Amino acid sequence: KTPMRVAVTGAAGQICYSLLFRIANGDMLGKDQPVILQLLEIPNEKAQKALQGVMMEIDDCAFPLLAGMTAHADPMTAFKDADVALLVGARPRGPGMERKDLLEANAQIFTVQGKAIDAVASRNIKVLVVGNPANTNAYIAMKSAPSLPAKNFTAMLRLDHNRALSQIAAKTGKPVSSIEKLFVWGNHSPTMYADYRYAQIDGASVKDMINDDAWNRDTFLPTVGKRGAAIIDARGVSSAASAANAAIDHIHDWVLGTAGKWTTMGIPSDGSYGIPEGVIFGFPVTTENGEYKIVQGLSIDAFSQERINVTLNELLEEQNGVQHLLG
Amino acid sequence: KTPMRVAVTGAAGQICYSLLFRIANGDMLGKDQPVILQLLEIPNEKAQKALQGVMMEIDDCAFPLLAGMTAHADPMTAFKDADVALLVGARPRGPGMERKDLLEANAQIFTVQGKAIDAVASRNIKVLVVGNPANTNAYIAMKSAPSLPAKNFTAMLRLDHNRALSQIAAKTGKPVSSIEKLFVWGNHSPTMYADYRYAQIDGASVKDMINDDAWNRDTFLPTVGKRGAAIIDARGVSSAASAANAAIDHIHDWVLGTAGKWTTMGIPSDGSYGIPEGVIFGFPVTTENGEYKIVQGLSIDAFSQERINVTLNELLEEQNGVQHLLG
Ligand SMILES: NC(=O)c1ccc[n+]([C@@H]2O[C@H](COP(=O)([O-])OP(=O)(O)OC[C@H]3O[C@@H](n4cnc5c(N)ncnc54)[C@H](O)[C@@H]3O)[C@@H](O)[C@H]2O)c1
Ligand SMILES: NC(=O)c1ccc[n+]([C@@H]2O[C@H](COP(=O)([O-])OP(=O)(O)OC[C@H]3O[C@@H](n4cnc5c(N)ncnc54)[C@H](O)[C@@H]3O)[C@@H](O)[C@H]2O)c1
Ligand SMILES: O=C([O-])CC(=O)C(=O)O
Ligand SMILES: O=C([O-])CC(=O)C(=O)O
Repeated sequence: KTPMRVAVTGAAGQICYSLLFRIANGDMLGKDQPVILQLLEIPNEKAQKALQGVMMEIDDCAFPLLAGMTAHADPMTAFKDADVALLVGARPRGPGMERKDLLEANAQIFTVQGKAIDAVASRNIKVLVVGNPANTNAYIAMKSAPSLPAKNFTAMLRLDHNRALSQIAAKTGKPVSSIEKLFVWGNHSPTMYADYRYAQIDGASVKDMINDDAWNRDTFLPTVGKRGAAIIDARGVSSAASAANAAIDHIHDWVLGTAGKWTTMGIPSDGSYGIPEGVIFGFPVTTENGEYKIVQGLSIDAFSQERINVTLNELLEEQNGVQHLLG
Repeated sequence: KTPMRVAVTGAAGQICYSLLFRIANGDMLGKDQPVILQLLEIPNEKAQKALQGVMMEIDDCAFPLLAGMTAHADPMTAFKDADVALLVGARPRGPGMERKDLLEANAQIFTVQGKAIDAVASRNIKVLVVGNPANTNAYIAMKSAPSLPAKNFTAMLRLDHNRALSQIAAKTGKPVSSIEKLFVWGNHSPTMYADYRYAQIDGASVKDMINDDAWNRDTFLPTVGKRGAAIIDARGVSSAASAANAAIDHIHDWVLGTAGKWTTMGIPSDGSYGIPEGVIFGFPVTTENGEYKIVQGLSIDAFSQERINVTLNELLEEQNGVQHLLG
């Protein structure tokens, strides 16, 4: 059938090296769906060269679903008629880079990329921001694309979700495949809040199996929250492969549906749970018909609104600092 | 169903970083087949640490097919009850390493690993050697495992096959998915011989479409033959991702079958095409019922036996140098 055009940023980087071959393999949009990859890297020769080699490798796999693949240096061309956009490329916080130097640098990447998507991408393109700071970058891009619907601008909280999903199965000794209703609120940061209060394994309450809140506050939350750094402790390098799986999961679920299951998505707030509007935020959502839907009525206890507080604040902080680039 | 136990070597390395997540995802043995990964790395702390991080990442993907995963430092334990073994780890030819220093180093890895598979693996384990020199390493291992059937010891020629598969679709402008009957003879080296004389696209003769033998001898063969190095020219690093796909393809096809299609496998010679017995060699094969079968009757013209000559000789050379380790 009609192949979709998938534009992916930072194509020559680590996440993409794991991400690109599974997209081409059909992991992200189904096995009966051909794809046209439109890759974007910075215009530097060493980046583009590397981007050339990666393309040579993708071909060397003989993927029957790959109906096309082009390399770009301009977002304006890489975003042309894109149905989906994975914004993985972002400016790393180098030596001397204060939090403010990061937000300012990345803001300028995302207003530009956001205006290009706004201009040439599909009128209902699904955007997903992986490059950090994910949530604030998805917001910038979203604000920079007034012709596109805000809800199409999401941020990946699915890595934190799959990591909380991993910790629980480990603790419960239960298959990770059977964990129902787990989710994550807020920012994709250690400040995130993995909420296990509603999760169930075989209908049984996960919270009640563990039957230990000290584990929750002291072990589950900090482990998930700092898992990324633990990967760097072991591997010496970031978590490319798992982040790339999360993005596959995010788009796959968003597009193909969760059939009732709850999942996590950094989406623009509609004011639910008291979260200010237009704030890209981790929310438990169910997907269907190509769209998400926030899970409502969840009881937010003292411990939770407190954690939801710290994560929203950090986000509000980041929004404040990138406002001046959104003139 | 009954999960198979997949032992994979060099787990903390590059090929594996791309390989492991697709095995767990079910790309290699089917989506209804759970797997138990049994990972092996050298006993060094930095290797094992890295191997720990990779395992943390595999969990962070919440793969429903992954019924288990353990890290090892001993082949004797990593090979326990293994149904399939991907021998990806091998000693790199470092500075000052003459061809002889390589074969001697790698020989000593494969006799040891070959005796351990021989001892604790399944009585009909499928072995596949990715670590270079692939063919000669698969031979060493095979010879070191007299209790197991020789035919179970293969070497990956599927990367050269998928690269020849890529070059042809590129030249013909035809989908790589439609190229029938292409194959590769000999050693996994630039000395390999991609044979397009029998390939067909929609029943049509590929050779006759190109209608240019100078392209064959001067462009197709050298490009495929030196594609690996071209990847290092562009990327700055080896071809991890595509090699990892090839291994998925090799095992997948070997196990699930090619349904009539021809593919390439470095297998122990039975004397077909005049190739000496027990010589791991690229041969066009069709798979079924869990086993391969050499394509017979292919006409071997002057140009071909000549190329088949250079590749067998190189292999015979490598065999000669590793004999003294096979006491
Ligand atoms: N979302 C998550 O859960 C999560 C998890 C881990 C890491 N990360 C983030 O993912 C991003 C990428 O990390 P990586 O390890 O893959 O990085 P990497 O350095 O290997 O790749 C980043 C790539 O993006 C490119 N790039 C830079 N500016 C670009 C631009 N203006 N336009 C197009 N491409 C651009 C770079 O040249 C680079 O190759 C980072 O911001 C990283 O911190 C996010
Ligand atoms: N078969 C092919 O078509 C093909 C293609 C490209 C590269 N290669 C080869 O693949 C092999 C691996 O390459 P890579 O880029 O993934 O390498 P890498 O260096 O990233 O990984 C090799 C890993 O194997 C481990 N190892 C070493 N000795 C081992 C042993 N004795 N037991 C268990 N593990 C051991 C190392 O610690 C290392 O982490 C190399 O020999 C390479 O040249 C083969
Ligand atoms: O996911 C990562 O690599 C980093 C991250 O957000 C964490 O540990 O909070
Ligand atoms: O596959 C590789 O990376 C190297 C190789 O065999 C080649 O170019 O011959």
